[PDB]
Amino acid sequence: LQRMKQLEDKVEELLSKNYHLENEVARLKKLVGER
Repeated sequence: LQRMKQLEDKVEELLSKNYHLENEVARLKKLVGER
């Protein structure tokens, strides 16, 4: 099915960025507390 080896690289690439995106929102929201 979906994500067998090919779509794995695509779907994984999501977390690699999306999971990293929440990290920015944190550093961002804190940057609005001391810039």
